[PDB]
Amino acid sequence: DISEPPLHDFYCSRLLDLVFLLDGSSRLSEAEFEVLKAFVVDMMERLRISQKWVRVAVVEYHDSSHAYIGLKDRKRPSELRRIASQVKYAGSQVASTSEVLKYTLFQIFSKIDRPEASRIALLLMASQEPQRMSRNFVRYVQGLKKKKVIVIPVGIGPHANLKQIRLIEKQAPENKAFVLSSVDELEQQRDEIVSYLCDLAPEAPPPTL
Ligand SMILES: [Cl-]
Repeated sequence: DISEPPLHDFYCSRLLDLVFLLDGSSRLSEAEFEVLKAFVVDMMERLRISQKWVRVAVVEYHDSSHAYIGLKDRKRPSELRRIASQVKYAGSQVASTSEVLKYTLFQIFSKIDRPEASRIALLLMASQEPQRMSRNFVRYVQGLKKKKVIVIPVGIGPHANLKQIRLIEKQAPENKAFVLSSVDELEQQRDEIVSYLCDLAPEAPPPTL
């Protein structure tokens, strides 16, 4: 038994696999990265986290991707939120969006054994990868598109890869971007982002018998 009641009245109770992808570069200071994690935790509090409802994954990406939470991890929501809150600051020279989308496509959504859930990757971006790393970027985004993995880029600050964000937006109509000036704007956009992605996901049918 690992179920927990909602903390808030605002609560997504739909069939959803939601992946948080966190920029691990030094474009975010340690303090800004704490705000980014607080946003992720705030969003998690507003999800009904359960294998039967909303599943979550949390990945920090630098030149490679490090998963802290996988969709299949059967832990209490509060423990998942604690894990997210403690994601270590990397401050890397490089954060590769191409590598983390590859990770999402071939490690997270490799095997679609939950066909009843919508699949969304929230790509929190504050930087630009070296162009040498981007050869397959469009191919991974298209691979995700074909598995109906909706990619929602959140561009934070002026160093965010806006060219890639626009590329993501054009691959699928549901791939909506949120472009923010700084991590301090995350809190005021949070419930709008939650509502947008909740609306994308299927409802569970009314309980019977
Ligand atoms: Cl009934």
